[PDB]
Amino acid sequence: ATLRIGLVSISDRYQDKGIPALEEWLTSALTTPFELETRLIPDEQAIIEQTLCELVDEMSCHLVLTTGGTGPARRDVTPDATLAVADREMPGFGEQMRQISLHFVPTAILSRQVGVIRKQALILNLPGQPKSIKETLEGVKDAEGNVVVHGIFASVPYCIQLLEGPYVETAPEVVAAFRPKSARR
Amino acid sequence: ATLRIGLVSISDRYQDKGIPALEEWLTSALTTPFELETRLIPDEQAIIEQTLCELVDEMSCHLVLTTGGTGPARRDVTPDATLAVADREMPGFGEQMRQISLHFVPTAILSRQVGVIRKQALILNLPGQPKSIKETLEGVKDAEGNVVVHGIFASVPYCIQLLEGPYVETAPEVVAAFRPKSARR
Amino acid sequence: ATLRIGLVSISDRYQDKGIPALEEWLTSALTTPFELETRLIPDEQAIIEQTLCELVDEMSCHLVLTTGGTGPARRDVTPDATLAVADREMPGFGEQMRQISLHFVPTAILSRQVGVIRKQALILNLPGQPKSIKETLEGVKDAEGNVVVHGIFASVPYCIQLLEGPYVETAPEVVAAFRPKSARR
Repeated sequence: ATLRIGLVSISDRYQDKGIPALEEWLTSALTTPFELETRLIPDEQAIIEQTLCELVDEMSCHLVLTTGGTGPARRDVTPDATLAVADREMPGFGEQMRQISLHFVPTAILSRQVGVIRKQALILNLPGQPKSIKETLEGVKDAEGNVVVHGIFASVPYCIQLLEGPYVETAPEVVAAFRPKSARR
Repeated sequence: ATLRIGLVSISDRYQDKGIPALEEWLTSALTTPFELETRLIPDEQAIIEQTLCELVDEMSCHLVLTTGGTGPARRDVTPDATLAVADREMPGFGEQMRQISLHFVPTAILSRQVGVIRKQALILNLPGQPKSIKETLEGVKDAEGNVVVHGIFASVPYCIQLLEGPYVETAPEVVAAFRPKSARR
Repeated sequence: ATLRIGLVSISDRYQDKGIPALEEWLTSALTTPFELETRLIPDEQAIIEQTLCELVDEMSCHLVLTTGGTGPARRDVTPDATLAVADREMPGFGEQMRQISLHFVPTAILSRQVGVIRKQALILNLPGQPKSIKETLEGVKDAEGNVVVHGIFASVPYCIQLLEGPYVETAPEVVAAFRPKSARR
């Protein structure tokens, strides 16, 4: 089936390089069909919450990716809005996004990004910078092209499948989609 | 003294390889005496909560290890039941169990396992697969037998001691029990 | 401007090597001016909460560092007091303090240390032992002096700046203060 993905750029910071960066990476990473629902909003908690609820409840998105507003400054409230609309928390996503980003963002531990589930959709908070967005998703390789640290998207296809969503496949040259034998078609 | 351990297999998934796998590993790892209280239950939150409370409060277990029901799927509610009966959270156990399992489970970050304390007992959530159960507890070694990443059980004996429980010792060939000079007998 | 730092030793454990160890390290690490507000208190939750509130609200501290009372034992309640006075949690600080300390404290995962924000101040919980206090802050190097794992203080100057505090600089021979081009003066 077609995967429906919501993309939210919290433009609190123009070149909203946020949406375009996600569109570019996803188009390169996915081999199965998908459709996008894009939104550009300010860093105001109530508006972010409404936007996430609109995309999951009304637009029936299977996956929602946000960019921006995840730092320590008082204005940054994307993770707060994300936890507020969640039905269940996925601690490993925030933890590992920070371990992955320790490789390309010296102050990565200052981020408060989370991954949560609302209904049957997965919502992940990503950085605002395009380079950081792609490195978090795809991970880190060496000069030869070998994977040193797997990206966060390597576990996304299987998570969507466990949430009873569409069967998602990726281009291994970009990112390999992990899946146990008891889940491969 | 004898260590009392509760083993809970949330058979929501037969071969309940869960209880047997824990019995096998513990018997090999511990050099001090222990007794087991085993339970096989469905993946229903209220039943898991009652079982954990029965084992800690009524059976006076010092340590409780659970297997199964820790994924993102809505049915999986072991971590939810565990947090519900907790008096205090131990964040490092869930975090490090996921770092350890990143070595043998490609999608390890999808787990929501926790470690908590209820009264004076420690409760840890483990995977459902026998191989993953043992690797989390014992950690990872190289072909030579050298420890690359210490297992989660390396810190369990000292934690029980700090919780005023029995003095627990392990077979170093399986797993070494860490303890500061100010705690060694 | 001058950075105001509160130092709290939860002497629940004399040689309160806690305050002195922080005074020694900070004096060596900082190249910009600072002033200290020191306190030595027992491991009693209400007293720790009052002390943190006194230092942030009344003494206008930009940064507060605590030492001691972060283990699993029931008496240890520094992290509980810290979360109780917080306006916002910084998950990456607790997570990374535990990853850093995995190098010098075998049972590092037993710690429940957190990093939080109250008003515009950052509060971080550190170990009780002087050696562990300094290694957490400065990180780990090799025999040659190369940084293998960056200390937690490498991200503190930038965090204070994002919280609208004074411009803090450090001696790179001790610890380098990370900062993006869009923040360097």
